Amino acid sequence: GSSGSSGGVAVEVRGLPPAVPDELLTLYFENRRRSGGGPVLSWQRLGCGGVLTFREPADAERVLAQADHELHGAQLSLRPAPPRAPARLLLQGLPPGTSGPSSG
Repeated sequence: GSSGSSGGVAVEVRGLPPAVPDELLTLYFENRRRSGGGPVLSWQRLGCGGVLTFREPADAERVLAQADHELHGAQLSLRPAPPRAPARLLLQGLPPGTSGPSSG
């Protein structure tokens, strides 16, 4: 069960050289010809990689689909990032939700 705001679509990027600017990193992913995704919401460059966010979920997958990724002479290892969203609450319990077939 979900309710409220929650993280969007993020993909964990691994094996990315610094010699390559984020600009390209996105340009590539954004390129439907090179990859086949769409617009990127945001990008978070980390040490040897960084977590990337794909505007669309399917699009994000459209890229992951490819186990191969090249950007400025280099092998980028894309993977499905883990879950994570902002929320600091603790509501003990859950809402209802039942169902059943019908008869005549």
